[PDB]
Amino acid sequence: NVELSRVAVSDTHGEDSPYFAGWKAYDENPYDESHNPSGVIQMGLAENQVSFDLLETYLETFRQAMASFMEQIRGGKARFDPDRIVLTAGATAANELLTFILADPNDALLVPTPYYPGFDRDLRWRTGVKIVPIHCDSSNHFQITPEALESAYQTARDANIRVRGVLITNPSNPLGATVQKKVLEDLLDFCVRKNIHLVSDEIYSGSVFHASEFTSVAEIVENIDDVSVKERVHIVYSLSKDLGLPGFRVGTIYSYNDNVVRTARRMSSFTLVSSQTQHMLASMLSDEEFTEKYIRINRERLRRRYDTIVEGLKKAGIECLKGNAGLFCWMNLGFLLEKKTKDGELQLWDVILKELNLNISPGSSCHCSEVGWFRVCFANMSENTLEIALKRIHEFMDRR
Amino acid sequence: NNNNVELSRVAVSDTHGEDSPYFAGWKAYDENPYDESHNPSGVIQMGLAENQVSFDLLETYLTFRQAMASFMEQIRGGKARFDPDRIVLTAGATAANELLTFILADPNDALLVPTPYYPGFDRDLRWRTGVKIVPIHCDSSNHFQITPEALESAYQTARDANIRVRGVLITNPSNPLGATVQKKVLEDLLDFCVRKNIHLVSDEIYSGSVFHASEFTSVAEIVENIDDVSVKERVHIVYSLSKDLGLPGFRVGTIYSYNDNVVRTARRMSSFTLVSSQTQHMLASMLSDEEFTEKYIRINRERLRRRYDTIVEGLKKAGIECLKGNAGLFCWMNLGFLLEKKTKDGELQLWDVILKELNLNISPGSSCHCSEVGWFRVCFANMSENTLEIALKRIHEFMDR
Ligand SMILES: Cc1ncc(COP(=O)(O)O)c(C/N=C(\C=C\OCCN)C(=O)O)c1O
Ligand SMILES: Cc1ncc(COP(=O)(O)O)c(C/N=C(\C=C\OCCN)C(=O)O)c1O
Repeated sequence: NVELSRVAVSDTHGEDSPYFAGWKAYDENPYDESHNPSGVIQMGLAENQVSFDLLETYLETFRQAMASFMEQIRGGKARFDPDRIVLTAGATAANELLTFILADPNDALLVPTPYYPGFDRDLRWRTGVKIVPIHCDSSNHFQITPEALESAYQTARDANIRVRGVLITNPSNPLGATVQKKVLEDLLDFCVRKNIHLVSDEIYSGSVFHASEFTSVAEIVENIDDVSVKERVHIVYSLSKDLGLPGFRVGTIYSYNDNVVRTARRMSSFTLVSSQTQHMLASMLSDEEFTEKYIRINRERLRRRYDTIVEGLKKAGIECLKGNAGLFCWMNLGFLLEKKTKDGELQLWDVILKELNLNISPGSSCHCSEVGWFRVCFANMSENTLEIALKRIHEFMDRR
Repeated sequence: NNNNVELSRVAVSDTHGEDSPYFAGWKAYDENPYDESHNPSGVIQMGLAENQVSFDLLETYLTFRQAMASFMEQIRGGKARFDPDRIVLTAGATAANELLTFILADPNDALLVPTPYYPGFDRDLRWRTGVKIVPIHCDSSNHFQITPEALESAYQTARDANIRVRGVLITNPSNPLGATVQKKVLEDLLDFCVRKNIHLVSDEIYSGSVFHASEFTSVAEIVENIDDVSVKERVHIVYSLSKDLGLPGFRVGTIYSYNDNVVRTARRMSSFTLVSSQTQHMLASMLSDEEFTEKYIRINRERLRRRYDTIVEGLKKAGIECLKGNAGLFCWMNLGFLLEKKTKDGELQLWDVILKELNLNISPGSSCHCSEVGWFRVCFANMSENTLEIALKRIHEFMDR
């Protein structure tokens, strides 16, 4: 019999986590308004369909379009030379691709907790790079401290792991929260001192609720004119989340480093975007009058939905983190828990899954330093399916 | 200052292959590309193996795994069954080949690959994966086909130098040779793989472009009859739409693997290189349609064949003998005894005269790792009727002087 590679038989792909085991129970009997109203409702998949009718109602080289549409998201606060854009088949493809370019097998990336539980696959699986978690907690809304960067750096060098860059998510999945200007430039400054790359995964940037509150790492870069420090940062964007077009698989790497783009271009061979979809999204994304209209209404709609989910959970006795972005909220069932530990979280999540019939991302899958938090998505469902889901959790709390 | 950021070994590695002749030709092509009206004296591209001879049929025409399975069945002529549940879509074949290599081999382990091969394997297989290639050596003494003795030879090479070997990756039909592999050598190679306990990977990307349906033998043909699960799970097939359909920008390649354990790892690993669902949706009905895919593949086979005929007949009455080919989008022509120095440097110097003086891009055999000096791949399917007769008349009147 034939063996396969270490990588092949490695269980770093992550299909044993809670995250997936939820998706499996969802399919066992998915919710349906007419035909299965007691069925399980999906709130663990961070997808955006609240603004889809606008694209749908629309449709009755391409780098330039992608550059505009990025400019429009950031509000002329960035310039984006279409010649540095490198198309890759989704962000998951961009993040991995960068990691090959930015780190050796066994070297590391610092990643603030909580993070996208899917990084455990993307960054690690084929690349051989490790993650060292930068530890963050609810004492400051889970934001990156200059001391917790140093702490997590020392962790790596304590164990002979070279560190090669830090990969934040801006705005943060799962926190649903922008990072403040002041912490970005603080982090960039950390990167020149340690001589590493800053990777910004700006995938939720059209889904930040108020345009003024979002600070892209592009904002902190084309003003500071040292080529040495410019070439550390790189931006990873995709259409998957803002446009809600995740199956079209268009992500990009915009990198402020001449040497990356041309390696990233050659490396894109392995993960190209279908030219047919490039062609057919070109005019739309290029069209200022539309992208302006779209992003304004998307911001609002996502915001207005966030409001109803936290108000719902408020008058049922659940306080969420003060969020201003993303397609989800980061709700606290800390002091609403049995055992106050990791096993207690996984046991509570199994009651939510089996009894509420409700899929929710548990904080332990996100590597949260703190026990008892949960990501609940809201943008992959109707108005009505949310009020059902809220009424399900409202009347679960009644039984206390 | 002096506080500059390094990149990875892989990043600064020159295994991406943009120093070869292959690319340096593409760069001189752009300097002034050929154009019938605008500028004919311009350089003609015969180094890019692309198919546009049968495109007007798709143009005049216009889950999804089921379509891809049918279309593959139609290419092989019901000689394969293809469970759509084993198909794993990847963004092109270059993405499939790499993806498999991660699944089939560790960093520093090897793959045996018969020479000559797609010079782009030097990137695909090696670059991110850390695997090496050991060439299986083939020569014109038997039309560059794989011998059981040259497999053993190239295996020993690896084990001589402590390189574990993990599978062999043939191209069927062969790029650049333009030539099918015979049934007898495939099953001979499959037998080699059970004895050494390795995988056989078949890159069947040119399979709709083999000229006569009866002459092509897929590794799928040699497998669903032999019913040992042990030996079945060694082979894997890599196909794409890029070359037969001539739809290379839509980036749809697939891995069909006869190994339960691969498909589910290959599926999870496809995350990194997915096919746009929009193109999947819009190619679905077409590829599913038997009446059309039958008609298409018959005419494509013929058209590619009829073009091959004119290119070798052209080169014949100008004194160039090509290899007897029956497939692909190219021919493997011999300028061995039509050369100055008879060595690698002599080939690269001859190719620079063809590029600068003929104004003609042609893949030199040295880029393809050919064991033998002086051969060249010349593509023909990425150009009109007329641009070929110009290119032929250019080489005809070079031989005159
Ligand atoms: C920060 C971040 N980066 C990248 C991606 C990948 O998206 P791409 O452009 O490659 O489609 C996601 C999607 N994360 C959500 C997952 C979506 O579906 C994939 C399922 N694992 C989630 O639930 O957090 C994300 O949240
Ligand atoms: C054996 C083999 N494998 C893989 C590929 C990659 O094709 P994909 O399915 O990824 O589109 C090619 C095409 N090789 C040609 C390259 C074509 O370039 C495409 C330009 N976009 C060549 O010149 O040899 C090939 O001959």
